[PDB]
Amino acid sequence: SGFRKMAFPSGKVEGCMVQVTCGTTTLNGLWLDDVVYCPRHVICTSEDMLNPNYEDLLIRKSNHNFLVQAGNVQLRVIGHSMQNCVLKLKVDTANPKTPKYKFVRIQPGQTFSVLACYNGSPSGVYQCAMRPNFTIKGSFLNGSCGSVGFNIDYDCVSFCYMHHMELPTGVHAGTDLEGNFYGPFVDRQTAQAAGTDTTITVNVLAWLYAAVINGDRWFLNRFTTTLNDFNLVAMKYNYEPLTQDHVDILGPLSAQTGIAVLDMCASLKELLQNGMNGRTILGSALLEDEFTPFDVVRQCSGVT
Amino acid sequence: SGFRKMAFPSGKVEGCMVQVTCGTTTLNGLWLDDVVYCPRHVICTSEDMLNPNYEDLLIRKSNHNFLVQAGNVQLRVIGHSMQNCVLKLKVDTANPKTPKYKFVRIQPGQTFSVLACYNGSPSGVYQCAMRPNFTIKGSFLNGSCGSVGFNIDYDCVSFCYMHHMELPTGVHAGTDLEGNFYGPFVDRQTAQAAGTDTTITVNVLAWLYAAVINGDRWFLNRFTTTLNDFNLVAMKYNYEPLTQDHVDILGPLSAQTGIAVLDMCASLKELLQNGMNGRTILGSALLEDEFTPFDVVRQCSGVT
Ligand SMILES: *CC(=O)Nc1cccc(C(=O)N2CCSCC2)c1
Ligand SMILES: *CC(=O)Nc1cccc(C(=O)N2CCSCC2)c1
Repeated sequence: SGFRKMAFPSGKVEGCMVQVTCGTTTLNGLWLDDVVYCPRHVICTSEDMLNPNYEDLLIRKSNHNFLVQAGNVQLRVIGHSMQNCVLKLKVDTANPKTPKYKFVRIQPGQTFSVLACYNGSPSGVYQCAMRPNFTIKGSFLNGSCGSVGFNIDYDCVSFCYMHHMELPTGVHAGTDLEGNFYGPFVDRQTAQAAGTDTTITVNVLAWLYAAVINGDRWFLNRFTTTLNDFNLVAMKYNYEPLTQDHVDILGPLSAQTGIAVLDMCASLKELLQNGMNGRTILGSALLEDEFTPFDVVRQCSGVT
Repeated sequence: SGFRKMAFPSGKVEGCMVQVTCGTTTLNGLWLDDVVYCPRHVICTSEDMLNPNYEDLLIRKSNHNFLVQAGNVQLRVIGHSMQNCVLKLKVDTANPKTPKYKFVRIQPGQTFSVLACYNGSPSGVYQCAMRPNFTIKGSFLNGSCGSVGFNIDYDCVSFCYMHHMELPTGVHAGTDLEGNFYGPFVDRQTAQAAGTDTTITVNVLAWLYAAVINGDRWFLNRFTTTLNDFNLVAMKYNYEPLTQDHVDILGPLSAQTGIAVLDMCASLKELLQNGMNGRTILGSALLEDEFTPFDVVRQCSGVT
């Protein structure tokens, strides 16, 4: 029993983190096989970042200008290229700790673990969600970019995020490992405002199911609703619209608890309309939305 | 910027987890040097757990009755002993992945990372605190006991917790790695009620400092208080008494923010008396108490 905001064990990713230095800029890189992936803004001075021309800046850079250090050992860079907003540094040594891995581009509402790193050294691990506005709410100080987000399926690490920037509102933007930003953000020190940070409804419902499984039941009510009725209330409260696809995804939790998805929607509707009245659910005073239905099943069933 | 409930990177501990089987009971063990540590209730049937005599049960057990499996390779058990509520299984092979480590007995209010494991396989990592009632609020299913809690100082893992039991209220009890339970709990399936789960005041204040550092400032007020005045309010709200030792520990955060500890106490007092009025602090609707002052400095300064 109990339900925690749980990250994947980070060891497989720890074994991939390196330091990348270009001139006076140092950040983190991801070493998989004989390639090191890092944000392309490693080539920028803070001055460059106001309006960088990355292709032009890269012309001034040779293989020997990219210093890659794995622990306290230097890797030899034998090639470099820019793919979207990442650099790929070819090194002469395959990472001996390379796990089975994939690159995945996640959808908003999907959760992942971040291994926060500084100078290629792991500092901490925490669980994030891709927000509906394609930001994440992370914990990233100076030196953290190139820190990665990932999911693990048994022995395969799916990398989904590399950290690039902090918006002036202190929320975070980054890329997949093909170097494509999530959302409309660019690797430039300019005006970039996030859109509405809406609540991930399907995740809230998953977490209400988790609450019921773990004995938090006070919010279960006598009501049901319809997708369209629920969605009117969702709209009012800046919750994402619930689709039949979301209902289908919650089916296993519905089955386990015997609470129809639309009944849990009606419970959520009343919580939105009535508030918590100073009560808590799984130790939270707000409705948690950074657990996916898959997360709730995993943690409630004990997958490794 | 940003502030997250962050665990230590778990790789060093992942390399220590093994499966221990005695008859039909399987749980987790910690392999350091040539010793495997595990809960002594590995020798019990669920029936035994009603009123176990561990010394008597252990007489029926030989080295060859303890099956220890590290990945898919079996370790040879050449010795076993009971120390308090843990078994120490001597194996013929030193764990080649043994990190620098210590065993520490933590005090209530101290935080640590848990690597939740099943059959010696890591499932997840999360951050906990030793509650003032010597419970932890974990996420532990059947098969999770022998999962460990730890802090990391650079390259040294300090192990502070091994999971043993779930109280009927779904909170968790366990031992240090010398096998001594935190608090009054025993490894028996009997009536064990937890005491008052009081709020760790010094940790709340640390987290208010973290909030100010990260731009959440709405709760800063025009007031100050005294330790004795604050403590009257703390008592009313089931908060731990604040001592001058706690004030001294918050000095660096006081210095960084320029907010006197007693001024932040006065802010906390008003939050206790007035509530949040539907506002949030660092994405929480309640006052978070599972960050230590050391945690806030670490995460706000980016230690690896
Ligand atoms: C991605 C990231 O962290 N960018 C960055 C921005 C400014 C400065 C640096 C940098 O090189 N350092 C090393 C010295 S201490 C500050 C971080 C990186
Ligand atoms: C420490 C712990 O998890 N204890 C425990 C209690 C009951 C049963 C087991 C056990 O052996 N298994 C393996 C089969 S599936 C249930 C967990 C362990």
